[PDB]
Amino acid sequence: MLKKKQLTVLDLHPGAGKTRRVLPEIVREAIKKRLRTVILAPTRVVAAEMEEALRGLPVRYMTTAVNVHSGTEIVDLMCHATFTSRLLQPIRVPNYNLNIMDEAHFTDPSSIAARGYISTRVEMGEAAAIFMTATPPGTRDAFPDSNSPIMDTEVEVPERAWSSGFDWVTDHSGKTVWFVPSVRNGNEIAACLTKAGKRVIQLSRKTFETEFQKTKNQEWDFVITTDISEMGANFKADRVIDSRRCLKPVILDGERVILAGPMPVTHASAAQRRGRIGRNPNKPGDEYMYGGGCAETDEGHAHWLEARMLLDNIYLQDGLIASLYRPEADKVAAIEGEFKLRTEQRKTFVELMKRGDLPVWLAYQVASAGITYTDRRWCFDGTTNNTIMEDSVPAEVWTKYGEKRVLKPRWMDARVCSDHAALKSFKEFAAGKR
Repeated sequence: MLKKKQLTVLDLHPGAGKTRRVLPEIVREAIKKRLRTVILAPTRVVAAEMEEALRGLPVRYMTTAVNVHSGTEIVDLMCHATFTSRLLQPIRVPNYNLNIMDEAHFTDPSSIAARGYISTRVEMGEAAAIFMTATPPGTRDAFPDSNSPIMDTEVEVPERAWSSGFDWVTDHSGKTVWFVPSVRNGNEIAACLTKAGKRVIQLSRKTFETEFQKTKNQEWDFVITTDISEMGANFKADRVIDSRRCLKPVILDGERVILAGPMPVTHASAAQRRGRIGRNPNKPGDEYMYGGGCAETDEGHAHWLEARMLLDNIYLQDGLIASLYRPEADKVAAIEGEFKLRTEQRKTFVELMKRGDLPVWLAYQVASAGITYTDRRWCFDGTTNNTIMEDSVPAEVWTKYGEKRVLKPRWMDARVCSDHAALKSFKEFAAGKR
């Protein structure tokens, strides 16, 4: 796997050993060959798990998620987004001879970016790489192998509060992980289960790194999660309920981002969701209930456009622009290099994404217009149909000038107000509070 000019797709089925068994073997061999190696974890939660599986091995953990260091480590471990972020900023990133990406199906924009950067360096003959995932880009197998057999059942899955007609959901006495299309949809199902006496934990991107510990430290009957739990999260569960639905961010007319759907999930996503159970070879008969079919709904998905925006602003070599990883490059229509920004605008672009916590597309619109990071006038001077509503009336903030104005961004991205926490953070941004 480790010879240069080589990208390997490690596609063992879920539970097959990739992180606890294969990754330490690869790391020990890379240390022997003095290969300067990066290990890319999708989340800080998986980083901490990797430290457990890599225990003792000389690895520099470039994350505050891991409580360990000598300084004489030639293997680095950092998060997907940390790797891409460091490539975008002045900070120098080593020319790694070996690039290991765990959970390499992760569809976050900075993970697609990182896959494109890494496969380009391999195609240039400069590095080797190993992508680890049960579900490579392109799978159409939503029912891969498991450590023990799974009962698969197609069945109507409620997506709103229900009274009767779904007794199988609440009659269950084990532990269920339930994948929902959105945080808001998860809230409504959570409330319904809680009112039926169930102990519910809710997981989403903004909360995952914090609430996941509750699945270890508390009693629970249901985990209600968005697709963030497709990327390494593991549970001592015996049932998965899969609405088989997701929201799809879509750029309309190059001018706005909407959250289309809910619509079918990909096969990869369905397999990753089912893959949370049937993992214990000593406990056959875990259940997978799925409430819809799969489709290739990553085509047109804004995350691949945003991935091009990131990769267009990472230096490779004179002029050159890294392609996306070939099997996912078709998921977006874009002119390579069309998003490259000059030195100062790239800086604003990065600060908008990092400190500003804005979606990539929105950060790009603001930065390529020449707006400096702290200048929030664009949040108020959009067209009337860009008004953001809070509780059925136009949302309002006090500007940094002390003036109460309606939230009306010049570029509208539905992800900044898709749930309450998202709207709260965007209101503080528009107020100049970060």
